[PDB]
Amino acid sequence: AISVDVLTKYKTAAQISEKVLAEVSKLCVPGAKIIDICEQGDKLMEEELSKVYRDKKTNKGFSHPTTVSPAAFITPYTPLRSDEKEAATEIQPGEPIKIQLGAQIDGYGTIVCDTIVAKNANDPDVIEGRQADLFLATYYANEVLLRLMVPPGLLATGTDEEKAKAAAVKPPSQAKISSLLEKVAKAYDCNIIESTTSWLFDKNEIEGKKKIILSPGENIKGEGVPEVGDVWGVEVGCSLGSGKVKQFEQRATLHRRTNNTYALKRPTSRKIYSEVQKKFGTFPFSLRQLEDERDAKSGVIECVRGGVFRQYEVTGDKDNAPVCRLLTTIAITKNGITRIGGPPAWDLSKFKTDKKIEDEEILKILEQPLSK
Repeated sequence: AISVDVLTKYKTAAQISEKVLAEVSKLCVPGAKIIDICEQGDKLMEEELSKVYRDKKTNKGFSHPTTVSPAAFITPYTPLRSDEKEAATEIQPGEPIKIQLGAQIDGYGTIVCDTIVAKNANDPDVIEGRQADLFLATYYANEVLLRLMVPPGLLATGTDEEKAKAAAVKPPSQAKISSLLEKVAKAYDCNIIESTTSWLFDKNEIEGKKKIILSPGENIKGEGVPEVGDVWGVEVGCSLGSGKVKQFEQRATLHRRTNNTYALKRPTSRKIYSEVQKKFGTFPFSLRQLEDERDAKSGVIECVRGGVFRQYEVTGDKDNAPVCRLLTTIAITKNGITRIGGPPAWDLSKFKTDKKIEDEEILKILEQPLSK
């Protein structure tokens, strides 16, 4: 069981992340410059952070930089101010924008990601066409995934014999999880984004010792099963295209410190390394967050080459089609699955399409509860 102390720190992080997410989503209007939004989000996060756990030397910070990703972007986007062309990128109207960010208290982080439609306050709320399909695929993929993560039998009802039959059912393989989510996307003629990964979280860790990898494809596979006591960053992504991923040309700015001990030779490497250890610890950060972009670009090179920073390469839809993503931080307890921190529920009434999930296996899963 997760202690009150730990659960409460995750929860403090979630409330901060959800509040910053809401403030950042309001800034995502057509014409807004992405770099301004990320900077403002990061600023908000720090303000919110300074308003809690003030007493004592309680560590705290970002679990994830504010990122704002256009239509076909998969890697969370957070560009440099000194990259003139990138830093002038503006929100395009009607595009699906991924906003992913998060906070961190005493090494317990919550990461959240919502996808919204870029628009002005007095634009219509309705989403239609294949864009409605893209969103609904992602929504239902998420609802299905979350239910596939409830440990077998935890919430089974009925006779003792039914309850025992449920608890003795093996946790679904990751291949089975994948094919079901693919089925969900297909009902909307969308595809799951290859290798979309959910990670176990732990103290100072957002890429823990268990992970679920959706539609792995080839020489890749996830390992580990969700258990009562776990906290997970649960992610789903869909594409109006094939759901294939490809490297784009924007500068990689998203990184995180690893636990590798490689000795850095270059002084700007060590300098940036120490700056990051102190501010972010082992949590993801954007190069734009560092004190000096020129130092950032110089030192990051050896840090990545040496394996002490992990670099998250810039990727986007291989077909250059729009993508949709959700990321929820959950807790698994006695009572099932609780969403500690995530995106605000979507009003399904706003989505307009003829498409519908018809597969019986999937509709049945959707009837299963997430918790008691």
